[PDB]
Amino acid sequence: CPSRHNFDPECEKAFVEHIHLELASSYHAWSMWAFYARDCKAAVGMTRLCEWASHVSAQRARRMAAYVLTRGGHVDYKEIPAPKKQGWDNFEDAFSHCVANKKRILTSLQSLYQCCQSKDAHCSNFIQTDMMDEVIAWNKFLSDCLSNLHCIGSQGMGPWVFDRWLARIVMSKFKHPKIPSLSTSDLESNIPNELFDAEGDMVRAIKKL
Amino acid sequence: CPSRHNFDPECEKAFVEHIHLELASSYHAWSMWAFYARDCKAAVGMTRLCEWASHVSAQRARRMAAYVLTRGGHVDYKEIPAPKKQGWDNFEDAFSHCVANKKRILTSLQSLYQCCQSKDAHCSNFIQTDMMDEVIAWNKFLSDCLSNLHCIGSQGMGPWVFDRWLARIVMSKFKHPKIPSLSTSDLESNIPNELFDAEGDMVRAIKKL
Amino acid sequence: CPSRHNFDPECEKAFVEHIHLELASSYHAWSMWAFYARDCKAAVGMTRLCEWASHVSAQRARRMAAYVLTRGGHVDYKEIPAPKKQGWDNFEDAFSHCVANKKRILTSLQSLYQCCQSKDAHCSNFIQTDMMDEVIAWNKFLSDCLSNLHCIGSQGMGPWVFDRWLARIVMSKFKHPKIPSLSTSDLESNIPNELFDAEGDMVRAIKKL
Amino acid sequence: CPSRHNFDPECEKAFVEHIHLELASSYHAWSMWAFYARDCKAAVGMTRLCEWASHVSAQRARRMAAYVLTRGGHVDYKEIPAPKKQGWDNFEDAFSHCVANKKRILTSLQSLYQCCQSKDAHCSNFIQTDMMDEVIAWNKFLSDCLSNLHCIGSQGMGPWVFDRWLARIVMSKFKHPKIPSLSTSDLESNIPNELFDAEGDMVRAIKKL
Amino acid sequence: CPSRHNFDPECEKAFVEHIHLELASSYHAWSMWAFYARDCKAAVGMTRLCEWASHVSAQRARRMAAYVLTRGGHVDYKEIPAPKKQGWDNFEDAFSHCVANKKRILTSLQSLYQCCQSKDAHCSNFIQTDMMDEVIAWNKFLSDCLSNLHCIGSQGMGPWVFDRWLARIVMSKFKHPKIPSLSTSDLESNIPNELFDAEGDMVRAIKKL
Amino acid sequence: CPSRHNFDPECEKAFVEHIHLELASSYHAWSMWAFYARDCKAAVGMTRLCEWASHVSAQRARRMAAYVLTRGGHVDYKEIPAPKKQGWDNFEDAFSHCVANKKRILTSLQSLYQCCQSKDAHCSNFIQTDMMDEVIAWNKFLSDCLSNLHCIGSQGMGPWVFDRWLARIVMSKFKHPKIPSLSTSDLESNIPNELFDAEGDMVRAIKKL
Repeated sequence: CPSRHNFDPECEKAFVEHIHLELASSYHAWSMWAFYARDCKAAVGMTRLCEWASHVSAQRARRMAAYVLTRGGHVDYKEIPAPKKQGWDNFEDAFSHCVANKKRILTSLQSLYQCCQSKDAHCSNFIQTDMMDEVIAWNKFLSDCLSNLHCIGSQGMGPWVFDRWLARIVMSKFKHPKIPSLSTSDLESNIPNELFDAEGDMVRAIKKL
Repeated sequence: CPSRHNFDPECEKAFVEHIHLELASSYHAWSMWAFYARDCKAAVGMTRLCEWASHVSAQRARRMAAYVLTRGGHVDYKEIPAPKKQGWDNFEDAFSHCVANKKRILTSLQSLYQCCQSKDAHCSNFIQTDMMDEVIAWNKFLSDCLSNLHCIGSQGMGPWVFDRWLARIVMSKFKHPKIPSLSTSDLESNIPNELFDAEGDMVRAIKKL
Repeated sequence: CPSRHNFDPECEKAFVEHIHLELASSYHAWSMWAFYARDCKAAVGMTRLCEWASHVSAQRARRMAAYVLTRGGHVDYKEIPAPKKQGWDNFEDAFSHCVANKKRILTSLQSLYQCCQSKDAHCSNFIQTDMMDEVIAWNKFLSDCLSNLHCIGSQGMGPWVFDRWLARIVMSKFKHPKIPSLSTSDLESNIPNELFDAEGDMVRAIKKL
Repeated sequence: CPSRHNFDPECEKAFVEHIHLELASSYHAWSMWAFYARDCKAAVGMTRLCEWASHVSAQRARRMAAYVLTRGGHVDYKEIPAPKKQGWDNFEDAFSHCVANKKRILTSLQSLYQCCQSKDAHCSNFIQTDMMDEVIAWNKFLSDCLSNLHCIGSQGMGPWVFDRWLARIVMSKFKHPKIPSLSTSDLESNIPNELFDAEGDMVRAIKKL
Repeated sequence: CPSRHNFDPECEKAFVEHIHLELASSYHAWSMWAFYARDCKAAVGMTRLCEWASHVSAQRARRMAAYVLTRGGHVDYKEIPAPKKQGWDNFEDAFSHCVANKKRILTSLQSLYQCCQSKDAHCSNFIQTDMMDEVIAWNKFLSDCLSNLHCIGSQGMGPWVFDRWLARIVMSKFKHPKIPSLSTSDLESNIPNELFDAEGDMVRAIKKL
Repeated sequence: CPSRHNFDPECEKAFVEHIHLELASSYHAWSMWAFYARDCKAAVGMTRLCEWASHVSAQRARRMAAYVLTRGGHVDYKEIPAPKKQGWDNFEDAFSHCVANKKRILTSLQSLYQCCQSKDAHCSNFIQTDMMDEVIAWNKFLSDCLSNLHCIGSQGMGPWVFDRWLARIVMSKFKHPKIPSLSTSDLESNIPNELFDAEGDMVRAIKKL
């Protein structure tokens, strides 16, 4: 690419660093999702919450990369580290871990805003609108859940009831759809391949209406 | 977890290795997507294709992890390496790279099937049905695209027309929906937070019908 | 205003006093609402109940002022004192506080009825129909809730389950709509201001039908 | 509450002060509403406008309190002073009073923004988006009304015609709905109380559909 | 352009001159629109009328340029002068100014018709049908408004009532729609840019029906 | 106007200067539109794009003037200069010209934001939200088009295919509606004029429904 100008290089470097931070957070949500789906754990609410969190983090990383590309910069990708701890004694530890991660993300975003505030107004507005609001809302939600868990306790069937309630409230908002793909079903109908005749299909449809 | 039995440990280790391979492929698709979206490249068809491929690979990794968890095993996650090359001279190089990756994936899957064939019939059936068909179909599609590109050439406006056609045929099958999240809009309406009243909303809806 | 006759001045003074009492009750509900919405409390049911109570008290004060104005009197407003206690150890204390406030309101209303009974029949009918019924019903509801809470206990997850149930039953009856306002969105469309062309809009609508 | 951290204490104090300012403005609108509804005044347009203004101010105070609670702070409520003047010679004086109040509110908000600008980006964005826009729009509308009134005059039937027009344009935007409550109607049907069987009702409804 | 023949050069020059006259009239309507929208004027009817007039004049200039291009000529653009007076004592002066401008436009059009009448029949028909009718109708409307204003007077609330009526009658005929544009909302969905995938969208739509 | 206070005079002057800049850009788009519509050029896509750009620039100028009027200032209009060059060798030159103009606009807006940042928070928010986003998006789109054109070439039928595609994608978003006007058709039906009976028509319509 013979064009990487306009955008300030230091801001570009900091943006790429934050992109990698978001990718690491998305990866770490996967480990929690896998941990709580074991046949000896079977906690449906935590599973749904962790899946939703991982998808949200991936979308945030994609959005920041798209913003960097819109201003005319380049994005360089590097190594993604493995999560350190892959087990939790109870729900309180997991919620505390998530709260600490949110605080770290907010600190990084504030540093970015401070860096880009003097020159680029649009960049600072993007930082303070499209990236911070989600973090603030998620932090409030997680803090409320943590307070409720601390009040309820950690023995008996209290955690089970809490998990059922959490699954109910999470499923009312998020539901991941399936990703379509290709297969060898009906081989005799798609001889070269399935996609190559798409245009033709469109013509057929117009003749039906 | 005091339960990790039944599933053969060697098969579990090989399955985890293949999961990491799929995750690496998904990560590498992101670099191509970012490369072809630069303001000095602006190739819409390649962008759509790479986005679709990354989502497909992520779904495949999730499916294999779910199968391991269903049989009673554990999944341990480790480091994801960075892609080596992040630039391509023309479309032919990118398509060749993808074809080679597909061949590597197929070889790994065949080794897995050979390992698990003697004892576990269900595992071998899962390998040969739910994992190989997608790879075979994608390999055929990519080979057809590569042959067409080689016939067309690499100079003039041929690649531009090919890219427009590719975008048209890809968009007829895949369209990634947005992931819902939380925000601070309408603060006075969701005082503790937005999710905590979900159950109440349901009751209201029943009274309306 | 050169007209303040007909209505008995002593009745007018007592009515104004009761209006200020209702306003004070409405203000005190706000403190409870703010207390139970803290991130370290997060009790959704109590929040909904307190919000509903504050709105009900405000409506009652408005109704009494409207009745005074209908009979030809004047309303003079004075200072609203701050609530004394702004913290509660458990739900039982809050419910007891509300019950005591209801008893005080009922005593004041009975005194008003006694004052106005001899001369004005319409005023006494208004007092005994439009002001007392709400208080009686609310007192019964709060007493039932208090008895249930005392039976349940104050330790473990009993209060959490009670709070969830309370939110469910309150939300089935009350939902505060948003108050519309003015903004600077679409500045080029409402040049003087948004309201000044309302009449014109009406004409347009008639031409569409 | 063992948690009041994160939020800067000086910003919290200033926010609470502004909350009390908004509450005072909401209270003062009530006096104007009561003044213009007397049987010797009977100005419908001014009544509607003052009612709308009081509701808007109350909503603004609620929104600021909710924002403070979301960031993890506490809200402490204090005394609300009585309005000073409770009579106006003509509409021009009332409109001038409202304009001056709007200017005072804007100055306070600007001071808040200056205080919180250096450290918290999200707080400053909230101040400049969710609080200032309404004030600017309302100030423009009130200034336009004041200019029209000054041009029209103050004698004859000019003010009366203006009052009809104002009522017409205000009523096209705002309409306060009734607040539901409890009563003793149909006593034999709701024996413990009306709310306690809400869940049961829902089941019945599902069986009807 | 190696083709500028057929069309008579003198007619082309006169047409370009009239195009610039229409553009100047459109520009001058903007100043009146801005003058009557000040917070110390706030005349909604005059604002609507001036906005409509400016749009009409711009459309007329576009139509004349299109006619010149259809016959095979060229259009050369030059400087647009500023309006001389930017204030008016009352509505009568503004209406008189508009009437005088209409008379000037009609004189110019008559000169054009005289110039092109001998040779080109189609050009003269275009002048007498597509350009004069609007001017005649607008002149009649403005003269009627001026007579009504002169009869009404210039003191009291007469002009204000007239302004409401004018706004009502203008708004029943004209309403300028918003012009769509591009933005950075939903950045993650339109990665290269929003327009480049339009064709693909069409295919998707056909598959839905 | 005896009222021009509140708004800072230096900010007002800078705003008026930027308004004139936007008007000049809108005027210059007209010359390109006229150039590409000649019978010896006949490029439909460029014609549509230039028409859309001119309308967008006019709307932006109107929006900035409306914002100045809302804050209580005055707008003074001056002379609009003629465009310098009115011919282009190929599409690349036109796209480069547009990109340079966008860069100039962005620099001016950044200077405005710097000027108004210290005192007025609402003004700076308006600058960074309602004026910069459009420029950023349009710059990205034009850069993508320029890169595609440079890759395609400048000889043969490549530009023709590109122009057809550009027309297709532009027309999917923008379509300028006709501006209604007055005429002398059906003279016997609208005797004084067409508008004067509008109110009566409304009554008739109500009687039909």
